[PDB]
Amino acid sequence: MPAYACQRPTPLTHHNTGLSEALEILAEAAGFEGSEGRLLTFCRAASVLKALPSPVTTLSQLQGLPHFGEHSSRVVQELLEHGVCEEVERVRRSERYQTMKLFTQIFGVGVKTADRWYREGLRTLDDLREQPQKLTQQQKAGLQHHQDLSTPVLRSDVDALQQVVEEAVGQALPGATVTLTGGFRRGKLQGHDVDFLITHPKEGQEAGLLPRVMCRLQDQGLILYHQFERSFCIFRLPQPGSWKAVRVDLVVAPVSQFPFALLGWTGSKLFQRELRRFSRKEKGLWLNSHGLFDPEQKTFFQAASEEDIFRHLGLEYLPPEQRNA
DNA sequence: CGGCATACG
DNA sequence: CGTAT
DNA sequence: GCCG
Ligand SMILES: [Mg+2]
Ligand SMILES: [Mg+2]
Ligand SMILES: [Mg+2]
Ligand SMILES: [Mn+2]
Repeated sequence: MPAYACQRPTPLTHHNTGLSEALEILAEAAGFEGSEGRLLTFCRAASVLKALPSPVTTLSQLQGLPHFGEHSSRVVQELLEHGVCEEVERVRRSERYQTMKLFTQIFGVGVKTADRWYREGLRTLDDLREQPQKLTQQQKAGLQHHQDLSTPVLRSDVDALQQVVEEAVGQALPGATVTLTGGFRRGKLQGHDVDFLITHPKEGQEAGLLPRVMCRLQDQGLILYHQFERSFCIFRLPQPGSWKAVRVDLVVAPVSQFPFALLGWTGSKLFQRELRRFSRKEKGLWLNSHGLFDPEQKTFFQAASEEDIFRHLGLEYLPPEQRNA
C-alpha cells in the first residue's frame, strides 16, 4: 500500500465503510479545533481503508499500512471489538461538534466564524436568524437557503442544470463547452452541489466569459444568489409544481490549462492535496489547477489531457472514479 | 523535528 | 474572512 | 497524527 493517495485506486464504494466513517469524524473534529495536521492524518488513514481490497477484520491487518499509528489503530481496534469507539461517540454527542458542524454547513460560514459564534454562546440557526445585522449578505443567503441546500442533489437534477448552463454559455460565447466536474464526475449518484468547468477550443476566446454567462443566467431568473474565473451560485432548480435552491459552481479556464483545471476540480479534495504534495515532495514539481511548474528549468509543462499530467508526474493513470480518496 | 496543497472572490 | 477541488 |  503506497503512502500517497494519488498512488493507488480508491473506488467510490468499498469494504471498510464504517471504519473510514469513524476516522473521518475524528478528522472533522480536528478541523473544528484548527488542528490541520491531525485532520490530515485521520483523513489519510480513512482513505487507506477505502483503498483496501477487503474488510479489515483483525487488528493485525493494519500492520504496515501507512498512516496507522497508535491513535488510528486504537480507534479501529475498538470498533472491531465492540462495534463502537468511545472517543468517536463522545465527539458525535458533544455540543461543540454538533454546533460547529451545523454552523460550518452554512454557505458563507467557515471554521473561524463558527467558532466565534460558538464562543459568543450561539447554538442554533434561529439564534443566527434573530440577529441578522451580524451576518454578511453571503451568510444571509446561506441561511435563507440552508434547508434546500441540505437536501441531496440527484444525478437527474444535474442533467437538468447542465442543459440550462449550456444554453447560457452558448449565447455568451458560441463554441464554448461545459464539462461536469466534482463528485458527479467521480461517479457519485448524489451530491450537495454541482460543479462545471467551461472553456473554448480557441485559446483566449474564454477571456471575460463568466460575467457574460452570469448575466444571462440572471436574466433567465435562474440565479437566487451570486457574487472573474469562479462563480459560486445558488440556482433555482425546477421541481414538480415548485423548485428548490441548489449550489452550482461555474469555473472558466483557457483551453491550455483545461487538463489541469479538470484534474483539480474533479477531486477528491484529499486526492488533489496528496497529488500536489506528491508532485512537490517526490518530483520537485509545483502543481496547481492552472499548470505544473518545473522550478529548476523555470518552465511549465504543456498538457493536452489528464493522462499527460499523470505521465509528467510518473504515476499510473487513475480515472475519476478511482480518485475517491 | 518540519511539514502537512494550492488556488480564487 | 469566505469559497473550491 | 503520523512520516521521513
Ligand atoms: Mg460554510
Ligand atoms: Mg462538488
Ligand atoms: Mg463536496
Ligand atoms: Mn462545488
